[PDB]
Amino acid sequence: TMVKQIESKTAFQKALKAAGDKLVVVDFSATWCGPCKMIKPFFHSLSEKYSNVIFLEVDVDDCQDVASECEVKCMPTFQFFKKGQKVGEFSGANKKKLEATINKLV
Ligand SMILES: *SCCS(=O)(=O)O
Ligand SMILES: *SCCS(=O)(=O)O
Repeated sequence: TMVKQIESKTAFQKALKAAGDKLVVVDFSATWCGPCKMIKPFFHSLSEKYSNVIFLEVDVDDCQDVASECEVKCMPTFQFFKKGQKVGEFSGANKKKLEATINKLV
């Protein structure tokens, strides 16, 4: 519910600017992706449990260009950002690790 959809390359660069010193979690997923749908409700629920963390969403079908530049091979892929810089990443619909990575990098 506190997740925002990134529908353009500019909205992506903007969100990372507007976050300040907060951690940014990006979910690179697609509408046809099986495991992506399995972990999606969990992602959204974490966003209303972490006021300190910015939760974002990229759709790789619309953003093939963006997905490629971020070296996304499979989905869901979660990438984590402090300031402008990437501070960590992992791939796969893993509920426990997603939470653990948020707790660690916050
Ligand atoms: S991330 C979306 C890329 S595009 O819709 O501007 O082509
Ligand atoms: S994941 C971000 C890719 S790029 O814009 O830094 O090249």
